[PDB]
This record gives sequence, structure tokens and C-alpha cells, in this order.
Amino acid sequence: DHDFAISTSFHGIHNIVQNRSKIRRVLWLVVVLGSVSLVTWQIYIRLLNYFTWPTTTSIEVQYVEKMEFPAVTFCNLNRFQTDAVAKFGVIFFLWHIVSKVLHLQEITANSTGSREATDFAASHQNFSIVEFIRNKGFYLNNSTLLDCEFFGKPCSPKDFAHVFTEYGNCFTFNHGVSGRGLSLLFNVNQEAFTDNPALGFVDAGIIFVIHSPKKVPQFDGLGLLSPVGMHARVTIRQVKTVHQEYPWGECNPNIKLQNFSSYSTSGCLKECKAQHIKKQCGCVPFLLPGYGIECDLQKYFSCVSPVLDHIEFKDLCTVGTHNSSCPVSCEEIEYPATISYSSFPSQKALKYLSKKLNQSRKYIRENLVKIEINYSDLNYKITQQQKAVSVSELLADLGGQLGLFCGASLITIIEIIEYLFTNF
Amino acid sequence: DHDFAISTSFHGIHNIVQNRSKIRRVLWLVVVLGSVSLVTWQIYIRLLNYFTWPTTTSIEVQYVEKMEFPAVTFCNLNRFQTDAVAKFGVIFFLWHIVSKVLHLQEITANSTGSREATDFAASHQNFSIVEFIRNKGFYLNNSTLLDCEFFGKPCSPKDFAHVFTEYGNCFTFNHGVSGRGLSLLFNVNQEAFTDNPALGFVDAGIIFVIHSPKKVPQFDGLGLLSPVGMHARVTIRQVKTVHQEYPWGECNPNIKLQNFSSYSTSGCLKECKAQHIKKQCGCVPFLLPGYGIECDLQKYFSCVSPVLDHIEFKDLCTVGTHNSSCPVSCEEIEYPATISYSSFPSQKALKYLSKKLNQSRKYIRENLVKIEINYSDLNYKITQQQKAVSVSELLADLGGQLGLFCGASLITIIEIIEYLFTNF
Amino acid sequence: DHDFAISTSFHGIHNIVQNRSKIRRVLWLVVVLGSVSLVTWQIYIRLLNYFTWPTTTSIEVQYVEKMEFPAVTFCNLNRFQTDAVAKFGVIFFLWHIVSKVLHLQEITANSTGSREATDFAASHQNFSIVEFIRNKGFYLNNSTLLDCEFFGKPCSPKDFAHVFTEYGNCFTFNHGVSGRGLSLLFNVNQEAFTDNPALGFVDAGIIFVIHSPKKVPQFDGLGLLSPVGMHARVTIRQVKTVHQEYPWGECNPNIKLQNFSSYSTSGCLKECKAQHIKKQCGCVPFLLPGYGIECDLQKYFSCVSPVLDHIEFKDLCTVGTHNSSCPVSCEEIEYPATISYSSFPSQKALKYLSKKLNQSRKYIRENLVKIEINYSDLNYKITQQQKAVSVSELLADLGGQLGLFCGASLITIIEIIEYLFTNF
Repeated sequence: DHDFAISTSFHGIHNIVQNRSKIRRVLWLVVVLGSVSLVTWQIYIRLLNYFTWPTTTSIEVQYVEKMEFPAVTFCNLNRFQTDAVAKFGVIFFLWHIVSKVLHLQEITANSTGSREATDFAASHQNFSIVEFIRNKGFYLNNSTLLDCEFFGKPCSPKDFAHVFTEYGNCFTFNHGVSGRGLSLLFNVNQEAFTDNPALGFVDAGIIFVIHSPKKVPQFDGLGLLSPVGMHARVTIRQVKTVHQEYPWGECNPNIKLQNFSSYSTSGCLKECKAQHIKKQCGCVPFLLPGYGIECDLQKYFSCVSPVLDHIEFKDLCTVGTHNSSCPVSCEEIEYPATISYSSFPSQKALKYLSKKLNQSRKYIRENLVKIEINYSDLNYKITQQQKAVSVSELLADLGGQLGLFCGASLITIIEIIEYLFTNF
Repeated sequence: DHDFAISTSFHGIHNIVQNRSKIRRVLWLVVVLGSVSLVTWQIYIRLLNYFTWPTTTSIEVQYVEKMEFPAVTFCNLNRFQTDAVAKFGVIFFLWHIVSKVLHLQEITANSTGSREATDFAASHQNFSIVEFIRNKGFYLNNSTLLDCEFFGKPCSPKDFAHVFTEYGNCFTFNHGVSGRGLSLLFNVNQEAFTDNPALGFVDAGIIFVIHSPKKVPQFDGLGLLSPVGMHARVTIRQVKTVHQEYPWGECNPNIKLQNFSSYSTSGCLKECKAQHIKKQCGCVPFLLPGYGIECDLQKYFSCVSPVLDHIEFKDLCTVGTHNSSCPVSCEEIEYPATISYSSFPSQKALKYLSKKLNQSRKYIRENLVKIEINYSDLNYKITQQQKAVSVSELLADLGGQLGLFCGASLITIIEIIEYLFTNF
Repeated sequence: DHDFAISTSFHGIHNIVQNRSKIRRVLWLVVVLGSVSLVTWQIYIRLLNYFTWPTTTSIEVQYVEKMEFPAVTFCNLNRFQTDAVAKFGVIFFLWHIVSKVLHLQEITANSTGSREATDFAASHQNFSIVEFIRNKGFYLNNSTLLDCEFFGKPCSPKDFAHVFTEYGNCFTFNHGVSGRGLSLLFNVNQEAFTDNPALGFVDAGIIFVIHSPKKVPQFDGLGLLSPVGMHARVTIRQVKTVHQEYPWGECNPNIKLQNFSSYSTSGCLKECKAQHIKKQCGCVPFLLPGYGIECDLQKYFSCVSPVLDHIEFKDLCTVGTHNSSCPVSCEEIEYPATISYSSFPSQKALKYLSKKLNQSRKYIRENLVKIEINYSDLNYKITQQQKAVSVSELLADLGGQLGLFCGASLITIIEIIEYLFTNF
């Protein structure tokens, strides 16, 4: 055992053989023990750091000669045609009740409008809200859309897809090279269209949102505005973010949507909502994709509203955090926007448009909206969360801890076998 | 010595023993010397890099289901009640002189208004500016605040705290779940309120700032605006930044504010200002916390203004850099905002509000302001400056330099002792 | 050979000598071979990672008591003086043809305006467009610029430099301490100035851009707007980015502009454009720096427009990517801006300005624009792309791979020489 111990490849062990003295041998053995203990210390420390599943964040600017341009959704701040609602006021409260699925506000059950709506529902249960709103709501034609240009080229209403939202009859664009982009001129027409001030909605103009082609708009408090009588210029850049899985970040790719749709936060949320409503009530609302039987109107007062209140109160639906019901998507793309304004009907131009439209000098300043949406930069920002230590990396670093200390990988094990025989 | 030298644990030393030739021994000794020199080189290099006190910057998106919502401060762009100032024009110049503490502008000493203000100060030294402005300034009641909603729920004036600022009688909100947020409707009332055009302030509307609950608003050129007759929608996200200490960044935690208030850049600045004014003049102005005796009006013309001019000229007060009088705080939270607009008095709604307020159609369009402030995203950005090398890390890396070269930690020292005995 | 092999400094080699058994020697030799193979594996892996030329991205906040303030460029949304154009309508189409160099749009060759412009060009080839526009275009004097203040101090028109752009007669500011900054009051004068609605330009107001002192404005869809009758407040921060060379980023410093001008993306682009036009056509347009002979008017219809169409179609000019004709600059500085508005002519102030300007209560609200531009912080963001591995770094890391495995740098080579002799 002495020959192997002396021949063992270690600085202290070699020193023990060289000095050939009791005090010397003990001192070198102690030095070796301390060095290996520090090695172990470092090892452990660095391994516990890896077992935090640590991350680094990179952020970089990416470029192309011709980028894809995001979809847009437009709505009239005024809902309904004047004529079709003057004699049918209860429609406002009926629509507010139906749109709970979206707006998630609360309505005083004791209010007079609620009583009238409940009476009508009890009297006309065969009435169809969607078939009505799709006809008497905001409409897009030659009468409404005076002009539209994408990239120098003309555009026509037929290019616009149709979507239901809070406001009803919401139209979308570009549905599924720098400084240039989409340009429009709307005739908001406060003579035809109207809304109930009582419920708010006291403001006139165009409301729009910017989203990916394959997403559904949200609106709510996230929707952008443009006023009557001013040209709005909107300059945007694409922004992309990337997330890692549950150990390192919050992404949960494993979750997939019904109908084989690509994952999206909003999608997840609303699909959860629909699942709860259907399972508890057996029907689904009109403002959600065709999961199944559309709910009867009476169910909205009897079933849907209490169910939504319960969902809200119990927090059955959650967003964001890794434990959440609706985790953050792997990748997301946002379109930040900055807005500047200019007086639209120039006095020179005002008479011209007057002539053009055969409209009074009062009407044009009270009804027309011009919008431009433009790409500020042919480059876009990507932000990537990255795993700070791969398995392999651990290996590389593992060796490091030993550095500055007794330099050995197999000698320590070689001595361990020597000790095992020495102890056996 | 030869036995120890031959037995010394080093590649070149082992080669010297193996070859047993003069040329061979010299060649291996030279190779070992070069390897250790490169080791040292690397060592030194990496240590000099550590002694730059280097940093890395991480940036990451953090989540909660219901965040805390920032405080807000509102002011009227028009200062004073018409009635109380029609016969007391000197008040404008008096207030401008008093507000030097804040606005830090310059006033022509030869101007007629300055002469009149100086005469009044010489005649009515017992006059109290603050007791006047708190009564004849902008006020917030049922008459002024037509509506206020926080998160669906009603809000009332009593919820609003009172604060003095440049504009006087500045009211704050929320003083010390997604897409939703605060909504208001002000009656700015250009019949009652007024201001001196001569001094600027030619523009009518609401001025507001967004800040942390526990901070004091700054306004100045950093305040946001909303016009008369348009609904402003303001969409915000919380933004947080973190800084390291003087060796790595600019933070100086050691500095604490009087009255045991948590550190803040602005707070530091203004406290410094107050310290200088008090020590040099023995009094403090009304627009700063109650450090001590409020300054008499005459002191403003005689003492305060020259002192502020001297402070400005001599740069006695500084912000930002680590040497500065007012270093950057450890952590800071900002609220970037994007604004969109829409015509507020819809023709339908205009008659309604007319009726409601018993006001002319002319009055409403030229006096009302609507504001919404909303959280765009239940996630907030944090940016962290981080120390790129810990003490421990140095240890780990220290080892690396030796890598690729004569692999040893204690053998080099072992040979050093062998050389010491060899030389002794 | 046996003595050297046994004496060779390696864990397995030492074990081979110690055990002195065939099975033992083979096992230790295999262990050593596996360890060195893993070493090599790691080595290779990490070297292939280095040969991706990887990068890390830092982003940090930098500070000064008094920063330099960016230049600004202002233009009138209305081009031409009414008087000089009422009898000379063809000027609109002529200018549109000339400005192709900039706007890069398309004009219907069959349009009546095009025919009239072509006839005039065929009739008045000695006509000079630039000498006309510089006189009948937008002008800046006491009549136009009611007020201008930089940092508390007065400013005068003579401070403004003159520049040609799309709009013609574009004036610039500040040409080659916190919250404060530039403030202006323009008289846009829709009585004097005008434009052709037919071609768009239906909107009235001031259009401006923010750029570095030493750059040329671009405008196009990247220009900011301010409306008539509202005070605009613009809050900005400086933003700086840094890029690495072709192996790591996309910067190509080697490219320099003619006339010894510092590199700029836009500059590169336009210089390329001018080079192509001159070489193919032998002349240059007026809206580009004085490369040489200014092109005759007929050339615009005959030569310049087809050449620009060909350039567009063939993609002879490119921006951004490392292969591109116009690579990204080493460093770039941008000025993001956020805008808020307030009703400009307060009813108190309205009469005052009426008196001042001797103008009607109609005229002021229909013609005046007020702008402020301010610095949001005494601090600016820099973003730096950084080479993630230096040559030296490779050395350091090279060692790491060997770590955790047979610990040797020269012993492996020492054994290699032993094997070479063993095989020879």
C-alpha cells in the first residue's frame, strides 16, 4: 500500500514521498485535503447555480428588403343605424347583455333598461340578435370608404373581411418598402349612425387595432383611436419576443388549441371561457367561434351572465405565469405605434371635397377621417430569452472548479481506489 | 537537489529526467518557462479585465394577474379664478417670482410687472401668497369633475389629494385587471378660470403626470397634455430599472433623505436646493416640504431669487454621474405612455350633455375634457445591470489561464520551494 | 520504450505501471483513450461554436449634465404661394415629376396633367424649376415665424438654414438642461399658400423631422405632423446603437462617401442613386448634392424617370443586410418621440392674439401652430453588439475542454513524441 500511496499522482502525495518526514508528510496531506475540499466547494456552488435553471437575454436588430405588413381591423365608434334603432331602443341593452362575453363589465339588474330587455326576451325568444346586427350595424361600401391604397395601388371594399366584435360589424384588412404603407379615407356619417350616450360611447371617430394576420383582435382598452376632422399618421415597427420552457421561463408548448389552431394567449383564454360556458350551460355565445350550439337569447340572461360572474369571482381563468391556465406563448409579435396629427380639411381642399361629395361645408369637417399606417424601419427587433447553461456546458465548467487547486481528474479517483484497498 | 528537481512534478522537469541530455534538458526547461510565462500572461490579462469592474445587462418580462396602478396628478392649464384676479393683476408676476423654485426661468428685472410686484411687496409684506392661492386657485368639486371611475366603480372628489405645483392647486389620485383603468370627465370652464397670455399659457386643457404613489410630481416639460373637446386614450406599461454601486454602475445607496424618506433623484435634488437656500438665507419657500420657517415675501425678491441665480450659475447642484451631488437611485420605475384621440362630443351625445348640464351647445364643445388611462399589458419590463464577475468567479477563472499550459496548481509552488532551497 | 512509456506523465499510464497486469494495463489505457477522446470532442464543439462568430448584446443608460440637442427640419404642408400658381397650374405636375428622385411614386403617363407638363417642357426647355421654387415656395420671416425660443433665449429666422425637400423650401434648425428645449409659433397662412387637392395634400399644418446635426432629412412617411389650432408637446430621448463587422454583425466600415462625408445609410443610398443616374444619363437632379451638371428639364421626362423605374424594377439599390449595396452604419442615433396635444387659442388668449396680430377671430384658429420639443432625461440609452469570443478567449476556453478529463497540456504531446518513437 505504501508503494501505491507514494506512487499516487498527487502534489501532496508526491511531496509526502519527497520529504520523507512525519511533519512534512502530514503538512502536505493536509494541504491536499484542503485543496480538494475547496474543489468540492466550488463544484457544489456552481452546480447549485446550474440548478437555478439560469437565463441570459439577447436583443438584436434584424433586416429584410421587403417585410410582411400586419393586418388591421377597423370599427365605427357609433354602432347602429339611426333608422333601425329609433323605435327599438331596447336593442342597446340587449347588445350590452350579449357582449358580456367580451367586455366583462357589470350591469345593474334593477335598471329600467334591464327590465325592458328582460321583458322583450320573455316575449320574443325566437328573435335572433346576430342576424339583426349583421344587417343594421355598421357597413362598408362606396358610401363609407371613400378611398383606400395599400402600396400605391388602389384598394376596394371587397378586400375587407368581416368580423364581429364589441362594436359590431368590425372589418379587417390584409387577412390571412420602407416609410410606405396603407392609407384610407372613411365617411363616419353621424347622420346615419348613432349610439346611446347613456351607456357612454359619447365620442365619434374610427377605432382600430393592429395584429398579426392569423390572430383575432381584442380591442377593449387596447384599441387605438382616430378623431373626426384630422389626418392621423401612424408609424410602426415589428417587435418579436421569444421565451423558454417552464424551468427557464414560462412557455408551455404542450398546450394546443381546438380545431388545430396555433397557440395564442388570447386564444387560450377565450377557448377556456367557451369550454367553461359550454360545459356548465350547454351552449356557446355568438361572439366566439363555432364550438357548437349557439345559445338562445333567454340563456344570456338566465345562464351566461351568472356563469361569467362566477368565472370572474372564482378566478377560474388566469393568464401569464407558468402555473396559470393560459401560459405565455413561445413567441409573440407586437406592433408598437406612435401617432401624429394634422388638420385634414385644408380650406383649399375643403371646397374641392365639397364639390366631389356634393356635401355641405358643415358636413365634411363633422364626418371625414383620414388614416395612414406606415413602417418606420425595414429592420425589426427580436428579443430572445436563452438558457444560460447547457448540459454540455456543465461538463466544461465542472472541470473548472478543480482549476487553481490540485490539478487532477482521474488521479483523485485513482487515489480513491488506493484508499479503498487501503481501508479494506 | 538533483533528486528533488528530477522528482518535481512538471512536464518539462519530467522530460529533463527522461531525456538525460544537456540539449534535451535545456529545451524542455525552456518550453516549461514559456508555458508558465503564457500562464502568467493570461492570468494578468484576466485580472486587469476583472479590475475594470465589468457589467452585463439583462432585460426580462415579468407577470402578475392584478398589478398596482400608478398615481396620477391633474392640473388646470388656466391658473386663477377670473373674478379674484381681474382687479389684482400683479398676482401673475408675484406667482411667477414665487415659483422660481420650480420653473427656474429668468425674469427681466426692468419689466413693468416686476416693478409693480416689488412695490406691492414693499407695501403689503404681511400678505400671504399661499393662503391666497389655495383659495382663489383651481378647485375640484361636483362643478368641475363631472365623472370619475377607477375600475368600473364610481369615484368622487374626496378621493383626490391636494398638492401645490407650478400651476397651483394640483390634485392627485391614488395617493399612498388588464386593458382596464381610470376614466374621467373634467369641466375646464374657461368662463371662470383664466391666465395671463403675456407670460404664455395661451393654451387651454388638462395637464397631467404619471408617477409612483410615493413620489412627488415634477411637471415642467415632462408633463402630458389633453385638449378641450377630444377624448384622450392613454395606454401605459410599467418599466423598472436596476443599477449597481459606484465601482460597477452609479448608484450610491449610502445617501438618505431627511425625514427618513426613501431615496429619489428628484427628492435629492430638491432637498439639496432647500438646504442651500435655508443655510444661505435662513428660510424656505412654500413649494417645498416643511423644513422650517416659511420665507417672507420680501425675501423672495431680496434673498431667494439671487440665491437661485447663484446656484444655477455655480452648478452647486448636479444630477446623474457617480461624482454628482444627486446620484441615480438604486432602482427606478417609469411609465411610458402612448396617446390616441377621438372627437369627444358626438352630435348625438352633444344634445344629451347639453340637456344634462343645462349648458349651451357652444359651451360644452369649448370646455369639456375626457381622459382614460389604461394598463396595456399585465406584464412589466425589468432591466438589471449585473456585476459580471464575483470574487468567487475570479477563483474559478484564475484556473483557466493555466489551462492549455503546464497543468499544475501546487506543483509550480512545489518547484518554487525546490528552487528556493536550490538557490539558498 | 517501456521505461519512457511507464514514466510518461498520464493517469492511465501511471496506472499501467502501478498495476503491472495485462487486464489492468488494458483497462487504464482504454480509460485514458476515452478521456482524451472526450477532451477532443469538447474541444471541437467549442471551436465550431467560436467559428459561428457569436455575439452578445449589452444595453445601458449613459448620463451628462448638458447634452447636445438634435437638429430639426420644418416644412409647410402647403407648397406654393397662391398668387404665383393660380395661372400656372402645370407647376404641380412639373414638381411631381421632378421629385420622383425622392418620392419614388408612379404617375400615369396618360393623365392630362402629364400631357400639359410634357407640352410645357417641349415649349420652355430653358425654364429653371429650382430658381422658381426657391422664390415662389414657402418662406420664413417675421410674417411666418411669430416666435422662437431655444433655451429661454430669443431666436430669429436668420438662425434657420435652408434646405430643399419634397415640399420645397424646407428650413432646418441647429444645423452643424433637462425638461427644457426648443419652442415655436408658426403662422401657416392658408390665405397665401396652397396646394393641389387632386394630388392629395388635402391636409394643413407643419411637418417636421428630428435628425442628427450632420445628416440630411428624409421625410417621406417618416415625418412627424402637427395640426393647426393645437399646441403640440413633443418629448424625446436620444437612442444610440452600435454594430460589429461582417463576421459578427453587418457593419462594413470600409465604404466611404464621396466628398469625404461620414458614412450614413441614407447617404449611401442616395449617393448610389446619383451614381447610377449620372453614369447612365450623364446628369444629376437638383434635389441631390452638387455631383456635377444639373439635368435639363426635358431629361426628367426622357431620361431620369425611365432610369428610376428601371432602378426600382431591377433592385439595383439595396439597404441593410451584409451583402446589400447600402450596409448598416457602424453606429446610429435615433430620436423616438411621444406627442401630446392641447387646445392652442385659449378664449382669453384668443382676443389677445387677435389684437396683437390685428387678425380676425376666424383667422387665428384657422392658421396658427405652436410646437415644443423637449428632452425627457439628461440620460440616453446605448445598445452595443459585442463579439462574444476574442482570440485570446479561445485560448482560455481551449483549456477548459481538457478540464474534468485527463489533466494535461504538454504530457499528451510528450506521450505523442513517445508514441512517435515507439512507432518509428
